[PDB]
Amino acid sequence: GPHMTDLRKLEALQALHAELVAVRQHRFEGLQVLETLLEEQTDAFKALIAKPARDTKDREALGKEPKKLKIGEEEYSLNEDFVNDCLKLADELDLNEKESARILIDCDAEGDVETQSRPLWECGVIRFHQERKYLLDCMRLILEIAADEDIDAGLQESFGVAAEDKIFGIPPPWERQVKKFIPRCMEAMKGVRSMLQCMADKANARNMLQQASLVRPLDNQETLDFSRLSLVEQHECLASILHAAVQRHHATIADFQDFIKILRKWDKYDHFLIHLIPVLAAYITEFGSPEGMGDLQQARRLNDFICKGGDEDSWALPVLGAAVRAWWIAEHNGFYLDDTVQDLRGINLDEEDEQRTKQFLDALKEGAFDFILSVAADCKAQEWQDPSQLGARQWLQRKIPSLPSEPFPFSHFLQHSLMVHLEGFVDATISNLPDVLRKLRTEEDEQRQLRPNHEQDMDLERFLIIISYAYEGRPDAAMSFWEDPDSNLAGFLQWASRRASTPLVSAFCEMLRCLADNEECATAAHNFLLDEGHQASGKMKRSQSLTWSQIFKELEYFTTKVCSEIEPESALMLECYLRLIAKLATESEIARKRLIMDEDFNLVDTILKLSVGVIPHRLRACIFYVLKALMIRKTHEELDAMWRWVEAWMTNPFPGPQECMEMMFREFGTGFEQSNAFIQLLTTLLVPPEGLNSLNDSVPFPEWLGSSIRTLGIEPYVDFVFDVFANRTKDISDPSQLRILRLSCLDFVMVCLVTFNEDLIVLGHESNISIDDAMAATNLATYVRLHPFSRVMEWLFNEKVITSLINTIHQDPISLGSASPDSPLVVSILRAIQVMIKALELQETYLHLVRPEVLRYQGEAGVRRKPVANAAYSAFEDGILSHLSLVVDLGKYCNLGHAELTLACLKLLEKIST
Repeated sequence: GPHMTDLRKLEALQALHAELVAVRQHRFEGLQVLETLLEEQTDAFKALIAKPARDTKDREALGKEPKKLKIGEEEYSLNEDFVNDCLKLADELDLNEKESARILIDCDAEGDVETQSRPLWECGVIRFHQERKYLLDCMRLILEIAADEDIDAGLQESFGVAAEDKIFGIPPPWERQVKKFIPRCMEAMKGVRSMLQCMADKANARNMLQQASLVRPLDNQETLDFSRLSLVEQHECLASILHAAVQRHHATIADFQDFIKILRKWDKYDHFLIHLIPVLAAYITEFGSPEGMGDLQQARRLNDFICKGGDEDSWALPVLGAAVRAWWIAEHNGFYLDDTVQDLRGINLDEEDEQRTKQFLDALKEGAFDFILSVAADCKAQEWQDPSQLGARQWLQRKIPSLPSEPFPFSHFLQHSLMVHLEGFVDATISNLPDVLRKLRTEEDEQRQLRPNHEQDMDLERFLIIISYAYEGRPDAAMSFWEDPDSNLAGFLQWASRRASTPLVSAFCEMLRCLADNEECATAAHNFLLDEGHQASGKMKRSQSLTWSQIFKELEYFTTKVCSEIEPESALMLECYLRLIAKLATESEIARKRLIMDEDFNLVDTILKLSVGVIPHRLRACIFYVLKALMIRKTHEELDAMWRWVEAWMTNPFPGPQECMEMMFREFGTGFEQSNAFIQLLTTLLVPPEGLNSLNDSVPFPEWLGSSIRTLGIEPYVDFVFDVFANRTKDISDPSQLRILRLSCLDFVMVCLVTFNEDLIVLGHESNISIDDAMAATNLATYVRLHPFSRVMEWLFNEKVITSLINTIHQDPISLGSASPDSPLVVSILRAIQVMIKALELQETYLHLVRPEVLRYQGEAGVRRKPVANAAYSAFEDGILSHLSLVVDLGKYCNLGHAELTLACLKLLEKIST
């Protein structure tokens, strides 16, 4: 890449980082400049963010002779103001006065005071932390490159030795008082933790006075927030590096013991702790697993150090210790599976598998699986919710305290690493402790049979949920269930599907849904739920309880009950069933067709019945999302069939059918969850089978739709979406849901506009319609009538609808810039703007061609579709440009750094401006 010759420490580290990213993204154009920067940071690399201690000699010097500063080779001149910033920086960071001065000179020189507009001493803080973070992330990248199997073996290995040498301080194979790496790494992480704490304490005290007196943010609050986030990211990088050191066999038993001792003293469930969980897993896999070291005289000695010798106050977080014991036992019991690979003579398999099973089951009662599940849930926790899975994996009890509410999202490399180890743990217990799982099941069944009103243990359920996270979004890994029916994991799947309690069935369907993230996996799950070649004479499938048959019999029953309250467990189960149906349908064409064209299941017809009855909104939402799932891909026959289905129940839900339709629309638009889902459904039903952005001379639904009782076309449906967007959104309190719902509405609109083939209509006017044999002038003329384009345009000329577009676009620019480009906030604004652009691009074809044809038609018909357009607006500009906020916001947003958004603001501004 392009760089200057004499880069200062930070800029140098940033350069190296950029080169490392390149190599990591398979760009080897700058390997030569990468190496030059590597050797340039050798010292810093071995120093591992070591922080020079504050000193009296330099303090006494700085103030007494505040004139000429000499650092290393060069000379600078101090002004009484600069010298004060050094003392301020040295205090804030408890840093060497000289090192502080150096940092401030790099700040002044590079002039990041103006680049970040902050006091000089604050810039020092930021630079100090930037250097640390980049240094550590460079190491993480080097290790990550050393493990990249998709690059030249030579590079992969040379980066390996580089990592061994520069990071872990292990000389290369061709050569050779020091403190071993891991001990240094642990001290480094310790420093970071304490610096965050010390920083938090000081900040708390100062904020307390701030909020009490001035009730406004601290002057350096931005720098504070940044320093916290960094420190946490630093620890995360160190935790990743440590994890690498362990796997690379650089750890000693002592290191393993010192680590466990550190976990034993750990007295807070926080982000730092979760960073160490992968490290723990590696340590367990190294010193106790079958795959790791195999000195059992030691692997068992450690067992007594981990489990036995249990003092009552040995763990500050007893629940953590439980998780540690469980994890260890799961991996350590793998030694005793076979003899072809291991020597098991002298071992009391009987008494031990007894005592092991006991102390493991005890761990579960102590909260082992509540801790592990909570760690997985928090690590994979997303920032915004997918409305189609609200409640999923959220119904099991949790005694583990929430993570401190912080803006500390876990890096992908940490999340992935953790999931990989959970996969191992899941595999270990399933294959090493099947006995324990059978007992859990019997224990829980026995519980809800004899103590229906008492707290039921849910550790078996938790286990399935843990599995769901481990394999979530990883089909390659998930195939280990669908590959070999004789395998352990595949067996566990079949064992779980046996007759189960409602909670365990829900937990199972939750699991399956996360084991179907592609065509192959989804198809496998689909075939699994079938009675495959098994109408009779069942080997696997006779004992199997959970099947499509049971699912559709359970659904079919609940429909007769509700149409003549549902119990929480029942509701949950039905919701898990539906979410599962939806998942497979969208991921598997085989599954989709079967589900939609099966007379035994009668899926569509039955779930539509269910929606008519009085059911919880979240359950009806699940129904709508299934209907959408069956339409994600589609043909014309299926599509027409679906529209026929929907119309049937909208009008005849078992007095006037159109009055019944009013009834159903008013209900479906009630509340976020179900209104959002229904609008999502209608949107999908309008996306042609040929795909969005297609050009065909046909409306995407049965032309004769509504022919029986109403105005032909889907105007009642379009009117519904706009009534939500325009009026019903007023009832949504939660901002993020308001945004999601608005986005849904706007996507519906966008689809109505995009699928309108204007090029086809314009060509018609001049030629086909008036000056030639016109068989098809009618054909297109009818198209112009039925396509939602007319009605959608008519709505876009409505006062309220325009106001809502403005309201959607008008948002707090500060929180807008902080938002993610994919967040509903940004995207909902973008989509609103994009609707305005599209409207402007099509309003001519609408005003001089479509509108008059539609107004003409009804003249003789009779129906005067209740007016929605505002006669005051002769053009779309007359409406939107009456809101001065609009053009102002467009200008503002260009400066918020959201490329796609800005790009849209410009497109619209050009159409508006003079």
